Amino acid sequence: VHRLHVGDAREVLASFPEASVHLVVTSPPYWTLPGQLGHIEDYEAFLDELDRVWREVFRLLVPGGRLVIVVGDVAVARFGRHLVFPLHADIQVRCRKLGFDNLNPIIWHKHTNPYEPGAIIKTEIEYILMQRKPGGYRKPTQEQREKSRLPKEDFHRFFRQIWDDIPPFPLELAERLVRMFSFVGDVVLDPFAGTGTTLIAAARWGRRALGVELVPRYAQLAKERFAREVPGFSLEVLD
Amino acid sequence: VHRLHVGDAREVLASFPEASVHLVVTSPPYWTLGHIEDYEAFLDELDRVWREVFRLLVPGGRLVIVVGDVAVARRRFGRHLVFPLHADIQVRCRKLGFDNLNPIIWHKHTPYEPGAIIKTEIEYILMQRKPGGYRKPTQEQREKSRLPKEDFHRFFRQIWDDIPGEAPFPLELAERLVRMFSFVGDVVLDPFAGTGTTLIAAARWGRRALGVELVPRYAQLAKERFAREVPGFSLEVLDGATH
Ligand SMILES: C[S@@+](CC[C@H](N)C(=O)[O-])C[C@H]1O[C@@H](n2cnc3c(N)ncnc32)[C@H](O)[C@@H]1O
Ligand SMILES: C[S@@+](CC[C@H](N)C(=O)[O-])C[C@H]1O[C@@H](n2cnc3c(N)ncnc32)[C@H](O)[C@@H]1O
Repeated sequence: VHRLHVGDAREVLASFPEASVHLVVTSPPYWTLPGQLGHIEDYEAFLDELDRVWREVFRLLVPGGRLVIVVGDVAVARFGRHLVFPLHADIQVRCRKLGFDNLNPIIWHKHTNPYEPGAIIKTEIEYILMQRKPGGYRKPTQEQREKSRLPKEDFHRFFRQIWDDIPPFPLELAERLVRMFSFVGDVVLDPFAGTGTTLIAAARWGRRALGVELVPRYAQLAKERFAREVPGFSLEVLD
Repeated sequence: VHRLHVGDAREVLASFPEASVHLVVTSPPYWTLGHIEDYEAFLDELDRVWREVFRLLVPGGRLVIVVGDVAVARRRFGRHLVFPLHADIQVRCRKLGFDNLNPIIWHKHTPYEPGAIIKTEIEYILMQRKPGGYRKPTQEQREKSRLPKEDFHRFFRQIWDDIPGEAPFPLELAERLVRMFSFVGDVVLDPFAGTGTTLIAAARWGRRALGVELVPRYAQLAKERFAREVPGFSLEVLDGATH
């Protein structure tokens, strides 16, 4: 049963049983801002709220489970002084505190492209962070393994540090992560469901979708979007 | 005058006057391994160097750090993992006052079931700018530092995949950074000079070279390599001798 719960991710995840989730693929909610350190204070207050969700994720994740976070660093130019908040970096260092093992991230190259020194380089990438729960991975059955095997060409395209062939993140981006880090039958959660990209990706490949979304309006849009992308199946929404 | 001081980055940099450096390009020393402590402690050591850099840097100048995350998989415990060195350095530089800028990704290295490990292909080129106002170069500095259109668009992009790996970094990557973030005549600093790639890169492009290197044997290799790759000029190595 593909589920999507409406409510605060921190509260909802709190009502789920430990080690019942195999994979988390998600994108942290949008964060936007006279003023000295007032900005970084709100910034670190944001991180404090994300940490609460990551902490719950570390609980409901099975050992060997993984938390995948797709994040771009928040830039702010004309304090008109150009400044970039290193979100991906902060999230990485903070997850170590929650007990996650950090793995190499995959660089999502989203945007491909007075000539004097000092020019600002435009943002072209988002980071796909990988945080693993240690302890000793579970073992999928022979059938699960066989049905989750990736064709050679897809394997070599997916498992590389930089993805430059995928211009809310795209379904194809989510389908890759679901296929790379879970097996058919596994539960794939997204604490910040949005329009349900991850749920659609998970459901589409024989995994069980489990999501949480704050705004009830978006929850409904996802169910409809879900019913279109997942022919025959439906997205159960509750509060 | 291009100089290389043989000594400890923390102590040696402490003696230089504030706001006397325009650009710092460097690669922190090799990190080798409870273990998080050895790690957090190494980070603490590095911070003592960044602190001096922030003071030594003129407003608007920057600290460029090329680091690859240290993967020590299947080693200690019974699992693979990676120390996010680049991420830890980025967070810690903010606490020191630096303005974080977007990093450049150096694409160094260009079953079939779920869970496979992805091998390291990249290194990070961290950019930490010291706030304090824009920069102020002469007209001749602008005319002589101005980059041709083709080069500008080849350098000012977030991913570099045209510079093959293998001295944590090539002369081409250093020379590229020097042309992008300093002006002819400025002072370029590398507190961890090693064989002096940064020093050489600065000199070949009309910038004043400055550096620190703990190992005299490396500094000497630096002096000789410099002289080899910097015709007409020599690298002055200062032990600090007297008498
Ligand atoms: C980056 S978006 C998710 C996008 C995903 N790629 C998709 O296609 O849906 C983050 C979501 O978190 C929601 N949000 C913000 N604060 C929340 C909270 N405390 N609990 C749950 N959702 C929250 C926002 O409404 C938003 O839809
Ligand atoms: C990654 S290497 C720099 C290599 C450089 N890219 C080159 O072309 O040789 C770091 C350097 O820092 C030096 N080092 C380590 N600890 C130091 C310290 N406390 N003070 C000064 N140098 C130190 C090491 O001897 C080493 O050569």
